[PDB]
Amino acid sequence: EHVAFGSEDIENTLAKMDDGQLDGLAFGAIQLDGDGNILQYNAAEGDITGRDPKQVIGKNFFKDVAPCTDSPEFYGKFKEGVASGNLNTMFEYTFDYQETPTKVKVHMKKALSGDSYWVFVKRV
Ligand SMILES: *C(=O)/C=C/c1ccc(O)cc1
Repeated sequence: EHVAFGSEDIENTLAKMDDGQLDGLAFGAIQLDGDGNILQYNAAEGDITGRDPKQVIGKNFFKDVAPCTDSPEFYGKFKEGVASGNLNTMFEYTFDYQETPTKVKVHMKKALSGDSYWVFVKRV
């Protein structure tokens, strides 16, 4: 899939993408509900993090999969952007739960329709 990380219209291009098309992206992509439960999780993300994309869908990202993100700097921004019903934040972060510490760039952005949220990830 020909989509760049950070692109201005990313929520339109990825809108309603199926799991197979999401696996074609150059960067990691996760879709969460407003509680943080994982709806979609692509192959590029699994290659970065080690998680198995099939097994994590349905788990809670903040409570279960990614406790290192349960902090004001990641989860706090997520829950505030959900609450305003609007979210568009980009920041670097380190993933270090049961893995070699890996620094990434994270982009969280509200998905176009409904009440869903994207978490995009690439290495830095
Ligand atoms: C910290 O616990 C980070 C964990 C993590 C980040 C991103 C993922 O896709 C999976 C786990």
